[PDB]
Amino acid sequence: MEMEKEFEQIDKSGSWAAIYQDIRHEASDFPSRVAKLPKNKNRNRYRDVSPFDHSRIKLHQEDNDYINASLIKMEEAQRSYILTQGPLPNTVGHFWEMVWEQKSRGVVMLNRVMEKGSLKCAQYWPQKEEKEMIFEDTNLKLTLISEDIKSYYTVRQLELENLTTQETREILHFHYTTWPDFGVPESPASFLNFLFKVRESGSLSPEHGPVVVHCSAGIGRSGTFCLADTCLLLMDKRKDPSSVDIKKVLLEMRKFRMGLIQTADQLRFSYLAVIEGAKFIMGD
Ligand SMILES: COc1ccc(NC(=O)CN)cc1
Repeated sequence: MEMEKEFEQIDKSGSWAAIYQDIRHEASDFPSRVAKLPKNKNRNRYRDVSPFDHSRIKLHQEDNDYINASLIKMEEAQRSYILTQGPLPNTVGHFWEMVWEQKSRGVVMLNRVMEKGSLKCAQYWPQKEEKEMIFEDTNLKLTLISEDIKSYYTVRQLELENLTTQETREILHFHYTTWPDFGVPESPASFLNFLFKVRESGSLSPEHGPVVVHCSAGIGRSGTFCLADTCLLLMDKRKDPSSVDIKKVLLEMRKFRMGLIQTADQLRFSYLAVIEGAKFIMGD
């Protein structure tokens, strides 16, 4: 069923809450035993959001390999993503260790550091060129090289140095700066524009490690980004939007991380973004 007609059918019947609960009911349930170990309690932002054991990212250290991060591997689309929580004060060094070890070229941030007067994530990157950050626990140095500010998003060029070997790499930071907490973007237009910028950078391409994507919990806004990208890519591979079932793609992604898409409104927005984005893929 053309999703654009499935969309109008759900809208006119006001059944978004009903579709969403059906997904919640059919979603995979896998063990998260490492996340729940007592030694890891201060590595988790939210007690109810944990990576599955089978798909969790392992840190390359003997001490404690744990981070709240999952590998989402989309076999037909040939895209991979790492979805992770907003870093905590004690996990900013783990965060940059993961980017280094996984060979990522992009970090995608969909939240502000403050929303609702609570810190949704640590200030984990430098704000001024001349004030670099050193992560003593993981032996990394991070420097701001350049910043480009637009109205609702900013891009940054960062330099990450492995202080152990003195190798350096260029990391691109894509910061979507106007997406409300457990909300939806102002318009499919600004979201998709932002998406088409990450895609142009090379950050999603198979020559690099997987893109790191986060919000506060790494499931809601983060879920919407990878779901829209994969659905549009599938359209591209088969040049046939008719063939894509957004609900089936979401359940496939939920085999690798729990809770992706946190509200019925986030599900409705995901449909809107894919429908409007398709008007580019099919040749306009
Ligand atoms: C901060 O703004 C910039 C972002 C990226 C670059 N370099 C690239 O290679 C992007 N494809 C340069 C400046």
